[PDB]
Amino acid sequence: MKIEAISTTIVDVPTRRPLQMSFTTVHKQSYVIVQVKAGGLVGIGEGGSVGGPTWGSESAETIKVIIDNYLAPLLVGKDASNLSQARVLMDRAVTGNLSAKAAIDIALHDLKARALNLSIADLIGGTMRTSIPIAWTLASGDTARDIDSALEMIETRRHNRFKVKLGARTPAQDLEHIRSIVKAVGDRASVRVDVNQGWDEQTASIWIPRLEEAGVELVEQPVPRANFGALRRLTEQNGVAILADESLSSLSSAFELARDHAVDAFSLKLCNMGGIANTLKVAAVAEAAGISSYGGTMLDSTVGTAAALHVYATLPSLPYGCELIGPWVLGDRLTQQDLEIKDFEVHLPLGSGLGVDLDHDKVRHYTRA
Amino acid sequence: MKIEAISTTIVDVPTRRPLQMSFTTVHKQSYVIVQVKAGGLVGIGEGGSVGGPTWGSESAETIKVIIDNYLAPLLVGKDASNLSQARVLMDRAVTGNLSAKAAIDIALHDLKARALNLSIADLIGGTMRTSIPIAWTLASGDTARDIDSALEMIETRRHNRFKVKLGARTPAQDLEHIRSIVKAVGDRASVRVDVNQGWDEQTASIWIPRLEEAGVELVEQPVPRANFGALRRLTEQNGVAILADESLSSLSSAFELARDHAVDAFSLKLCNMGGIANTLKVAAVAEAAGISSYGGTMLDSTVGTAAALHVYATLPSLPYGCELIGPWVLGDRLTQQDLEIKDFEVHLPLGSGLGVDLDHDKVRHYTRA
Amino acid sequence: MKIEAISTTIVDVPTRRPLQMSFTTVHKQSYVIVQVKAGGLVGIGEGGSVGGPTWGSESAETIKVIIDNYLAPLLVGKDASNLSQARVLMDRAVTGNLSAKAAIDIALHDLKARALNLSIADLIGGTMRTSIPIAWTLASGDTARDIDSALEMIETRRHNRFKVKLGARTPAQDLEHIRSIVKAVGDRASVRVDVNQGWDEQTASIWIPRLEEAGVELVEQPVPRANFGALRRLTEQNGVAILADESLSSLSSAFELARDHAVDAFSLKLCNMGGIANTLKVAAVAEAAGISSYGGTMLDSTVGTAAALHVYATLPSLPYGCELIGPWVLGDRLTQQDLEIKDFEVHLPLGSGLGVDLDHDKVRHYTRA
Amino acid sequence: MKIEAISTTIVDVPTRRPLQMSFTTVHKQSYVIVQVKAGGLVGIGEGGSVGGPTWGSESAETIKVIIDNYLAPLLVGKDASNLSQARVLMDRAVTGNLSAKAAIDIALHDLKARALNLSIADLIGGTMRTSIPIAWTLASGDTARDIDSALEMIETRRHNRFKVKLGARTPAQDLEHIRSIVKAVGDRASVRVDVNQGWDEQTASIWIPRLEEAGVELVEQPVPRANFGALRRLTEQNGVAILADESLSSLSSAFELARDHAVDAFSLKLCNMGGIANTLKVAAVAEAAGISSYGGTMLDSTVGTAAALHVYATLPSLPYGCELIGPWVLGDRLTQQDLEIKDFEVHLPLGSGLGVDLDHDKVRHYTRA
Ligand SMILES: [Mn+2]
Ligand SMILES: [Mn+2]
Ligand SMILES: [Mn+2]
Ligand SMILES: [Mn+2]
Ligand SMILES: [Mn+2]
Ligand SMILES: [Mn+2]
Ligand SMILES: [Mn+2]
Ligand SMILES: [Mn+2]
Repeated sequence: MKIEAISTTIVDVPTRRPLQMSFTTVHKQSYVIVQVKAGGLVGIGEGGSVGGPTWGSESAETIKVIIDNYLAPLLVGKDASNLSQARVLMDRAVTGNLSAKAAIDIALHDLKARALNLSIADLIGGTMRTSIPIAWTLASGDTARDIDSALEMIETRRHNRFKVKLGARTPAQDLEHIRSIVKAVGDRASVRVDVNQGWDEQTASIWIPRLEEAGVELVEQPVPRANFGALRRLTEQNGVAILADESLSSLSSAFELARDHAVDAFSLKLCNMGGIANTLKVAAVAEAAGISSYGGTMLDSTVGTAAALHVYATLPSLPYGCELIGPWVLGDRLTQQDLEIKDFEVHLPLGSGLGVDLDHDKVRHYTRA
Repeated sequence: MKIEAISTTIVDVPTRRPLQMSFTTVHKQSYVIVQVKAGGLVGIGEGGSVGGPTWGSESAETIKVIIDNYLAPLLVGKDASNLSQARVLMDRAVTGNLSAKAAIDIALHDLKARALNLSIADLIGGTMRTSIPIAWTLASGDTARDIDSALEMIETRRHNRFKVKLGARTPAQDLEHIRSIVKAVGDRASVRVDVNQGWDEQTASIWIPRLEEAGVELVEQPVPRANFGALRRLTEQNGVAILADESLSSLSSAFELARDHAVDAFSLKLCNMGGIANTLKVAAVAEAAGISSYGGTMLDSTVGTAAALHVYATLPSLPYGCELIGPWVLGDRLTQQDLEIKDFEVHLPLGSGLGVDLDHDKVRHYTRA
Repeated sequence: MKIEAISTTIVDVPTRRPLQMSFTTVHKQSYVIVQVKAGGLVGIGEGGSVGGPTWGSESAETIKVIIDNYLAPLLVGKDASNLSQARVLMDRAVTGNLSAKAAIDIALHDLKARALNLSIADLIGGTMRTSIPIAWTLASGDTARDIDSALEMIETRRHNRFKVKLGARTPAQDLEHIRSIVKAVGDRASVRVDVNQGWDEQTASIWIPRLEEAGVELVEQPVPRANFGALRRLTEQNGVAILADESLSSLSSAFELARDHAVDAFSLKLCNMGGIANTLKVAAVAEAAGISSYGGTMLDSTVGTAAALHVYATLPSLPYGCELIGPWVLGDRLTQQDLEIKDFEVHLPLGSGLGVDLDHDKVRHYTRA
Repeated sequence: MKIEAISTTIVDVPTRRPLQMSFTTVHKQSYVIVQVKAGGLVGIGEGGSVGGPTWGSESAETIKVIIDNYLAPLLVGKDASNLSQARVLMDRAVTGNLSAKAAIDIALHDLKARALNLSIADLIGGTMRTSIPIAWTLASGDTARDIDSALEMIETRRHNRFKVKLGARTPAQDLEHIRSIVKAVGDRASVRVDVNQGWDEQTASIWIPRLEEAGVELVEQPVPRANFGALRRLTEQNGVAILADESLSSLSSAFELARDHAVDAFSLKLCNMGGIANTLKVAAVAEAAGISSYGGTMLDSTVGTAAALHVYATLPSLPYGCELIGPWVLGDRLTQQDLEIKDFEVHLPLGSGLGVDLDHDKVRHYTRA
């Protein structure tokens, strides 16, 4: 059906815990909820970012303006079902702004899938799994608190995979923090870390081996995003798997990292990659090059999380599971239904499209003036 | 719907012209027509090969046995709509035999698309084009005859892109043959060549430059398929684009050729790559690496040709068009409808699924005893 | 003498123990027994594969059809003694299908050698050894059972070299399994492993060092066959020798692996390499590049095993011996005589040709209808 | 049969034309005729070298002493038919001295083949050809004389492939010399050159392109034998094929040149490579790496030439033919029969073994005191 209109709504949703960034602690996450109307039906999407233009160069503000002034005008009047043309049109009209493009792409997939009475995962080709082991990020900043948090998640059978943020304290302090957590969880959980580009090469070369010795199973983005050479050397010299996050963006960057096996795994993220088809292309490059696919997140609401789940549910292998905990870090929901986490895994919501619908009262409430 | 059964039928269809191979001239092409039955509906597919185990290691005989004894048994009872699982199940149960897997994959896509009332191209994401410039292969073995053939195709507006098979005669003879054709067609047509692995590196290094000087626009598989190093060196040293054909098979081989830009283009072929999803993964690697996608053929009947057209219709760019002339090299059709070539391009057949249906009377007639 | 005819017979021989494959446990091995008749005399060969199209893309079914429809017709009428021409004719007429070609090549060598009253090993140039240390594969799936099996083989002086299949259980479980076996056999036996492409690069990079520390002397195909880069990196970073199995096929692949010492050893296998001359060419590349030759097997019957023994008996060095235990895994014999294993080594059967003859009553009995 | 004795005889045979070397013009070639006696039968071999320790480090004198004092003593008492053990025993007892080893290896092959009533080519596996296009070396030092010589060889249908020695005169003079020859022979002959290590890299980089432009089809050893880097760069930058001669010796050197395609072709020479099996291993490496095999010569007598012919007759491809003209450069024959050159090719002598026998009266006459 012809696209009638594309609306963008910036919603500010409070987070249950503060978000420490550079030199400003955020108390909420901002999203751009996208709604595509065609043939009376509606498809929804989400344009995300972490704490503003910090994780990436996009923000809820840039996303809305990019869609409103450039992307939306170009798509109105076009066949909503032609996902191929929609993707190419956006790429040829706007450079970068992958998150804004992803919000629209997700909405178009939701709309098309519903029209066919299929889940997005089914539209893509079918599910390989209906649930995915999910990792919980421990970053309270306190060792004792993190240990209690982890033991709690394990006992309630919600999470037995944890990601610890490192880089803020000293390397020595980070190692002790990790050793304490590993000792506490024993053989009941796996521990991964994310240095968030916090170490230079020599620091990472010294401490990654110690992290591995301490029991760490995965080290995410230890060095600055542009330092592909350091990543490759660290990956070649260490047994523990290295995960690329910020180093990934375009399909080209995926190929570049893959070329000489600069990392062992790619953190797939719908928003930073530009959408579903684009994320699947990156996953194809990883599969072709012998690199693992990881289900990454941008602390998305239920809309973005559902979108990511449908994509990851179709991949052949997810050796490290996913980290789609956004809906639980937020203090409220923007959708009518909630996602389910049971027996250490997050479950794919049933139904056509994303399997989740916008709670207009919630969206209305959190819409920023 | 649950897969009820998968039938395989070897059909031998006479070719309008002989097929010179090694030391045996074939007078027909053999296909394995696959039919998947689920929920009363049927999806059709084709397992192809060129002149038997010559172009590749598979033949209509190996394909039928592989499907009957290994692949079919594993899929019966499974959800026909789960293309993801079907693809993975086949890959984990059988090594290689990509053509046999492709026949089943095409049938499953046809079945699923029809059930949704979509063309396969629409199911994949939507068309970027509804017609594709098509190249005609000139290989009568006679210069005068080829020139008449080309002028005829140009005047009737059927083809203005021609592929000349080289390697049989001497390099000097091949060059004169090419020069005569180029002089004859003038600025009304483009000339490409396929050496079919016929030259060693030094021979190719000497004559490719001469072919380029003569006006050739694309040189396909000049050296043996396993010689990736020679391909890379020839590609680095020559301006004329080099196309990989036999060197491509698995997704891994695509990545290997892409890694150091061993060629400028990949000849996509559904059967030698294992299916639609697999071919799309190869196309994604090419896109990621800056390598062109070419619509290749295995002299397929209308079934296989339609399948390939639906896939290529969705790709962002086809700088050299395609060569899906199989239906016109065959002396008869296996489908009820015929494909249309008009104004130098082959057109995507309208309708759901492949957009073509098996003419059971034709299939019955050419079925081998 | 002129080749009068080439017959193919598919025989299904029960195995003493089940053969766990993907998701189907096989209870027998299928072979294609080839018989070449020329000048009244007969030469025999075997076309093998492991559990069907699993280890490789060929099966007893594809092998028979390839020989019957393509290879056999081309050789009938040709001089059976011209092994050079026979090998080239097959390679130029059929792509791949090395196992089918190997069956015929073995038969031609047997026929020619007998006609000269020489063993095949003598025809090749002469023996360097008349017996070869043989490794027994422990894969009962139970640690206690494997330990009893090994101690038994050691005490009876049949085997003091064991190969343990890994990859099914978790890496941690595999390591404990290995540690238990090593502790049990002490200094009375050597332990090797075959991961059967079961690990990705990071997993192999972590556990191979642990296997080496545990006492493992050889690690076979730890990663997927197409991942030459991972093999090379693992080989460069680990002291324990890495053996290529599935990564080897064509002479070209041997050169590719050898180029940058991607592995320390090549598993020579007559069937997957295309025959005796082809296997000797691969061994020559290994010798030239400083890579070890290993006597590999495809769980062959006495016919294929005898063929392999004659070839390996002529090589200058076999630092890890061989694994030609096929005849003992089978529940019956297809030949009149049995091979002898004594004092930890398998002995070359005396006599001309292969030194073994087909028991027609046995072949007749196991011939599949 | 047990080897009874191995005799060595240095024979000095006058050449029809002088042999200009460094600063001493030789008027004859010296060979070491080897005779192996076992079970009453005799096998003959030849240890060659060009103009003494010039082309290589061996001479008829070193060869005789090496065989008499080291190799012969070790083989007496051993089974003459075990070619595998004979080859390994020699390699483990003596370093280098490949020509001396080759003389014995040829004799053992001759002896074994005769005992089986087979030609050496048949023993190796069978012939691919019974005649080989042969190149004649033009090196009279005079352009007019060379032109007459070539026209004569063409008209008598003896040779239409010529090799011109370069490097003595200036590059400019060599080019004019080549241009004159090419103009004279027209399309009736091909011209190759051998610079005999006479140019440094820059000189070769400038003139090889000019030689190619002038019509040269093959450039042999343009730079010093140890300069593999220069060879590779010249090979990468020029279309005309580059042939390695002096750069080849051990199997290791063959692999080294092959690794990065340092040359397009290898000049196979039985004496400088250590024998038949060793030469076949080098040919296998070339085949594996995509490098051409050329039938090289050391200006051998009929014995060495026959040996080389039997080997080259079995190879799959000889794109540049051979240069086995030794018997015609010599002023007399050491064998009872003469080799035949007809219709531009040299023919494989019929009969078992080498197909040629020593004329004891001739050998006796030319034996040096
Ligand atoms: Mn690593
Ligand atoms: Mn991260
Ligand atoms: Mn180029
Ligand atoms: Mn082609
Ligand atoms: Mn190593
Ligand atoms: Mn193995
Ligand atoms: Mn070159
Ligand atoms: Mn030379």
